[PDB]
Amino acid sequence: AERSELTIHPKEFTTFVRNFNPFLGATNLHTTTDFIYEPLVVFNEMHGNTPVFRLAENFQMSDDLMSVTFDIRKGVKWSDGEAFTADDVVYSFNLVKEKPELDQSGINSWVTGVEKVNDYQVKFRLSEANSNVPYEIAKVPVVPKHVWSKVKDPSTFTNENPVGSGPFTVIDTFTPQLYIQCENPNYWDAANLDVDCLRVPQIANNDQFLGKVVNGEMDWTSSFVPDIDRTYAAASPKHHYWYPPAGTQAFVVNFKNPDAAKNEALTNVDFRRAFSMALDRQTIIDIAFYGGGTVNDFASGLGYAFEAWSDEKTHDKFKAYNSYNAEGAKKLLAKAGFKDVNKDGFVDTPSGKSFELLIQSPNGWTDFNNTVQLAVEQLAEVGIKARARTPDFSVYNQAMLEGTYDVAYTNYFHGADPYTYWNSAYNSALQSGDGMPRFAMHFYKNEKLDGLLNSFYKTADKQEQLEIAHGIQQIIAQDQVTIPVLSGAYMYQYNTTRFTGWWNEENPKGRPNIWAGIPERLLHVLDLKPVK
Ligand SMILES: CC(=O)N[C@@H]1[C@@H](O)[C@H](O[C@@H]2O[C@H](CO)[C@@H](O)[C@H](O)[C@H]2NC(C)=O)[C@@H](CO)O[C@H]1O
Ligand code: NI
Repeated sequence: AERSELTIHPKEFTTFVRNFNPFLGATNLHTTTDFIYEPLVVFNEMHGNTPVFRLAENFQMSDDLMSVTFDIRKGVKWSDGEAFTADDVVYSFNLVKEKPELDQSGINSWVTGVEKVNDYQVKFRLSEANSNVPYEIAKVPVVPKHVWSKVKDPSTFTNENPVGSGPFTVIDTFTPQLYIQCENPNYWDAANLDVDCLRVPQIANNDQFLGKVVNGEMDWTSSFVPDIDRTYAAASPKHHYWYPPAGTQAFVVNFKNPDAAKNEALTNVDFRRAFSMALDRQTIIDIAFYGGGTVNDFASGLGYAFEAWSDEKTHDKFKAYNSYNAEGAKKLLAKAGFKDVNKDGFVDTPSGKSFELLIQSPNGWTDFNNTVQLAVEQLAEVGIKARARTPDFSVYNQAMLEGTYDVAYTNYFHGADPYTYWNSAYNSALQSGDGMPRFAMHFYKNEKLDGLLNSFYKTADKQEQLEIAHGIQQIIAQDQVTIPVLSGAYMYQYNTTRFTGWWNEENPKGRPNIWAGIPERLLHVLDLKPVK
């Protein structure tokens, strides 16, 4: 026919609401970052953070590592025809500093100010030395000053008719069950783009998705698929996948729970170690993930992808509390004083109050929902009372930000080194702020761990970063802050019916996933060519 439509699935929803504000990650559509608002630079995390220069053509840190200058590409246009300039970068950083609810990554902890040098150069000043700061700066969306500076309230603006810098800005069709986002008519990198539109169908959960993917309806996806070789891969020789190793998954407990009895259990080190010993991590991997994961027996969560970074003395000291041992969990509850005093057959708190733990995972994430149900059975076998909850993602996330939940099962982002995990999962600076994600929302606050995390990139010296890692690894392991379970996979399925050029095990160019927060998806769509 006359245009290519590439069918993708970045996020499950029951109905689409029209919201393309790139600062509102808890309520927007997940083709806004990258595809509407292109970054300054994309770093290829699977390949050493090798840079790909996009809206900026270069950057340079100062000698003292307290500032950085970015060079803006000349001849780039916004989708309405206006020039992209340093003014747009200065405006967007000043907006996130002034309305801190729009900071989704912690940038206001690192950047104190932003100066225009001229129309094509911007200078950033820092609170503290950070050789990794260009990677942090590239997370922040840059929007057009000429539109956003006239909006009454950017933190409530739904941006229904977006003006963007990236490959797909035109809202061709919008309905609550399907939308189609087509090529920016002034795209600066039009010569490299061979896809006309993204086609985004509404899919609520993994059972609805399995029906569509088995029937060949999808092109680019990253959902959990049960029994994948016998269901999806067996339906057609056009159906393919590639699952490179991803990050940690853990049970996270709330140290500020407002119920006195639950707070007494969750904040007790012995209780978190007994919870951890009750679990059988390899059975969770075999049943809930059909084998698609690796045990994580690091109290610190570090994981076997980063075994070369481990202090093995620390790993070996706490490994027994992160291995299956049901008898040991019963003995530890008894020594610590979690005794059944009300005769209901479950342990009560040291003060003698009865409690039950409510363990949440998101609606429709069936691999995580099954993991929690297996853990609730394992926990009952040592006398710990728990039950599963499966809230909608927006309610799951809000309950973490507000400190209203008991325990949550979650994964984390995965980087080129351990900092992406440790900093997002533990820095107390990421516990306050209405735009922050859920990952640090346990409310365990330790200023000495924060000092070590903040020191990791004060130089670029990797031998010193390995010693700083050993300190971080020891503090988290000795306090058993969360209960790590396994290291997961970057789930990804591609179809060769309508497009070619896909990344895969023989073409392993970068993280291949379609989710928001994987900025390499802009690089991967620039490699795709229609066959129909
Ligand atoms: C670190 C992180 O938050 N990753 C999120 C992805 O896990 C999530 O994808 C969903 O993962 C569930 C757990 O493995 C799968 O059951 C589910 O099929 C999958 N959903 C899709 C649409 O791929 C994505 C999307 O919710 O958000 C990432 O941020
Ligand atoms: Ni450890």
